[PDB]
Amino acid sequence: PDPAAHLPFFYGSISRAEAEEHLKLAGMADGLFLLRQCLRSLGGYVLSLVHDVRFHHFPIERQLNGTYAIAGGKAHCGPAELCEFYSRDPDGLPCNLRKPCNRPSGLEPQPGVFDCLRDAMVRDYVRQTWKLEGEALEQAIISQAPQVEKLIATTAHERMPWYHSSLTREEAERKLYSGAQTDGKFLLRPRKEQGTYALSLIYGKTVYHYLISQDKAGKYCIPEGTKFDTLWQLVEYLKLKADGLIYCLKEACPNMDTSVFESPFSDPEELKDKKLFLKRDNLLIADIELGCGNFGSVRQGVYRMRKKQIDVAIKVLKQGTEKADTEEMMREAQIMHQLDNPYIVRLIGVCQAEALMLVMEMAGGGPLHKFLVGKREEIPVSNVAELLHQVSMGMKYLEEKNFVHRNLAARNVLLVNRHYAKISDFGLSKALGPLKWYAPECINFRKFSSRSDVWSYGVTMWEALSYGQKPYKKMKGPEVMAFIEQGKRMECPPECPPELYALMSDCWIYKWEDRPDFLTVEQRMRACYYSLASKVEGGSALEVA
Ligand SMILES: Nc1ncnc2c1ncn2[C@@H]1O[C@H](COP(=O)(O)OP(=O)(O)NP(=O)(O)O)[C@@H](O)[C@H]1O
Ligand SMILES: [Mg+2]
Repeated sequence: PDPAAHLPFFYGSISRAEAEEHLKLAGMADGLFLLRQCLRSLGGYVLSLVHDVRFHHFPIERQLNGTYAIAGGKAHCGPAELCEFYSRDPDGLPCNLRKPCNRPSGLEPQPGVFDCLRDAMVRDYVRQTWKLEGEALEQAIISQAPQVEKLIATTAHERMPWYHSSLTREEAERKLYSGAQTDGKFLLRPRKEQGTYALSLIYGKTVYHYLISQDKAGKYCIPEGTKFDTLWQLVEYLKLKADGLIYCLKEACPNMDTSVFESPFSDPEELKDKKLFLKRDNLLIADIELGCGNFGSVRQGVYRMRKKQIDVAIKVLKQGTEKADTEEMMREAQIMHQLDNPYIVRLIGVCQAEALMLVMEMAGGGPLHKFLVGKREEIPVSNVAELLHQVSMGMKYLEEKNFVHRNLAARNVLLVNRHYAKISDFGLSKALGPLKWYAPECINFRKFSSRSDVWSYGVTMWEALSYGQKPYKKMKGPEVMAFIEQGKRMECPPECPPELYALMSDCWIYKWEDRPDFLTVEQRMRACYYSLASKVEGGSALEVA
């Protein structure tokens, strides 16, 4: 949601009185402070502190460049950085921010109109921009909301269908009277004054005009007072709440960073009749490897379908069976054939010809650990957090599908691109028979469960957060087993935020029953991730180009 949602002292959209109340009840001490959302400005806040037993409310606007600042004060990249700053320097206020009035018990910020407005746009943005639906849309959103908002805040209004770049009041008027004179028909036209446009809309068969003024901060204003960062937000806002408007806005009067939804993010089946076994004649295989591992080798190739030719990855040699146990293998495959989720390497089908081949979705970016080695200066942490979050989305999926992985590890997290990771080889592990990814009970009692995987995710997090470093480097066999029992876990990676190491730690509880399940893991990894996805950027083609 809000880039202040993680802040333990942020209360969301509470009133000025509610605010004072929480402070009153906290000790009215000098330095007591809380943060909240400005009911009148989109993306803005209000710093509320106590000094000499009296309340002080400072509004915090969001400049057109993304920083936050109290009028006359310094600019800050975010609520977090702002509060961290004034805590060590009054720089204008009655006194430094000292004891924070953290939210009581288990209360969360009070979601308001801007939070609701924000989701709606993102939602209708992906649905719109990539015609996605169902969980697929839900999966796109949950993971890319951070990136989608940025897009929404940079999309030019000149783009929107309701904007008319060269219209006069008289014309717009006759353009609105020219057709379906329905309540809510509207358009926007820029007025002469720099940063001024007019909202022209129909109500009761009559056209109404509303000046839209732009202030010094650039924020767009409605006669009523509410401010927005762009017209589009203002428009969607008036679409729900119609303050100052004679009627809610309705129908319109018409006239770099690779995201995850390009290429097969969605299942290959978008009109089916898919069988488990494929025809070797529909499969084109190369004799050139993409690497190999414990099981067979991986070769690239293409697969032709009734209407499409897709690119695949063939893991030649699954292993092959010697007895009527080729049925058991086929049992698993049957199940895997069902698993469908963007963050997982889907199984297209199996084919038995010169060998027992496993055909999967193409994920050519390579393993997560190879992609991160030596790139600590290239790939920002927020970017790694994003991948670890995608990794838990597939894991939470696989867990609710009662399908244990058994081999979660970096080597098994495959990248489609910089911001798209897929989990692979989920199942082939249990086909036959450096492996410090297993939980203690996997080695101690042959026990495998989603809880067992949550441990491997813990290890994977480490592998990634420490940019491709081998787990428990100075060890191998039992040395680890021992190391574990003695209550020792791996150290917190350099430049790895506390919340992650905290999550990672909970992932390494010896009693699997105490370890979080992926549902909880995924919630936590998201909150962490979202908050990290604010601090601008670092390295490569990020001129926001
Ligand atoms: N679906 C795929 N698309 C593209 N490359 C793949 C795919 N699956 C595997 N690879 C490549 O093969 C390598 C991984 O080898 P693989 O045979 O999958 O096992 P591994 O991760 O080395 N170990 P393990 O699964 O534990 O036996 C990676 O470096 C990938 O580049
Ligand atoms: Mg693998």
